Amino acid sequence: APPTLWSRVTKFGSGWGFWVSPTVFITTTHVIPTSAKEFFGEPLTSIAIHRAGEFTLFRFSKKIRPDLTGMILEEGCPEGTVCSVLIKRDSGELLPLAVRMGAIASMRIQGRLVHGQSGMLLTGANAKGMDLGTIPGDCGAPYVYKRANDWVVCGVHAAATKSGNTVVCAVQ
Amino acid sequence: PTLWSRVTKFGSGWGFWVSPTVFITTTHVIPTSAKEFFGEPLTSIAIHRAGEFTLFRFSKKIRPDLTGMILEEGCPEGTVCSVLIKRDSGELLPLAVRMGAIASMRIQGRLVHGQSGMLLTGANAKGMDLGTIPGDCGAPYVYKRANDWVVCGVHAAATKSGNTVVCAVQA
Ligand SMILES: COC(=O)c1ccc2ncccc2c1
Repeated sequence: APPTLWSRVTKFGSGWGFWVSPTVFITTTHVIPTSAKEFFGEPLTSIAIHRAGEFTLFRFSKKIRPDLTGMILEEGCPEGTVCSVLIKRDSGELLPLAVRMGAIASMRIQGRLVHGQSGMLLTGANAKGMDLGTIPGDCGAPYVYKRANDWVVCGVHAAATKSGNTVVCAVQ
Repeated sequence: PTLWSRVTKFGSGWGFWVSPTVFITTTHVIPTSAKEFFGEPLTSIAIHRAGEFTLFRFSKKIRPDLTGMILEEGCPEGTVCSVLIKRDSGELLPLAVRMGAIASMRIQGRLVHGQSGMLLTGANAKGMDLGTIPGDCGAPYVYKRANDWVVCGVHAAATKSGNTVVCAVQA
C-alpha cells in the first residue's frame, strides 16, 4: 500500500484515525478519549464533529496536515470488493490485512450492539489473535482499496468476532 | 513472542526458524559463495536438501529466544495455509492459500515439484498487496491445528497470473 496512505494513519486514544485531507480526520467513536476538550492544539469550539454510531469525522477550521492532498471517502464499498485494513504493529511493522467485504449488518459482538459493513479476512483460517487477525488496539484503522488509477477510503475498523473470521467497518 | 520474528532475510529471499538450531529455506535463494551463515562456519552446519526445500541444523543455539515448532511434510489436501510474506518496506502480508496435491508443474518455463496451492485473494493483486513476487521465495507455509502452529514448507514458485503457487516440502 502506498507510503502516502500509511502517513495518514495516526495513533489516537485507544486506537487509530485517518487523515482524509489537511482538515478532515476520521476514527472509530469508542477509541476517542471521553473527557477530551482539545485536539491537535485546537479547542472543541473550533472543530465540527459529525457522529454516526461508531463512525466519527472531525473537520478542523485550520490545516493540521498541510503535507496532505484531499482523497475520496465513500460510504462503504460494493459487495465483493477486496479491501486492505492499514494496521500498524509494535516496531514499524505494517500489516495491510486483506478482507472481502459483504453487506451492511447489525450484529452483537462481545455483548455490544454493532452496525456497519461486514467482511471476512483473507489471511488464514481460525485467524484469532495478532499474527493473522485483528486485536482491540486496531480499532480506527482505515479500510482502503484501489480503483482504475486511484485509492479510496470507505470506513474505519470497529469490531471483530471471537473466531476472528468476521470484521465490521463503521461507515459514513 | 511472534511467528513473524522467525521470518528472516536470507540470500535472494527469506527463511524461517523452526527452533533455536533449525532454519528452513528455498534451495534456489541460498548463496553459492559462502564460508559462514549467521556467524557460524559452514564446516559446523548440517545441510539437508530435497529439491527446492533445504534445512540447516546449526551446532550452537542461534535463536535461543524461540521454542521448537511442529514441522511436517506438506499438509492434508484442502487445508487453508497462510504464506507469511515479509517485504523490504516493513510490510507483513499473510495470504490465505487452499492447498492441493503434490505435483510437478511448469511455472514460466521451469519444472517445479512440491505441494500445489491456489491463492484465495481473487482476481489479480490489481496493484494491491494480494499476491506474491519473485523476492518472496523462502517464506513459510503455516496453519493453526488445535492449539499448535504447524509449518509445512517454503514458497518455491508462482505462476505469471499469480493464483497457482508451489510450497516445497521435506523428504
Ligand atoms: C476450502 O475452501 C474452499 O472450498 C474454496 C473456497 C474458495 C476458493 N476460491 C478459489 C479457489 C479455491 C477455493 C476453495
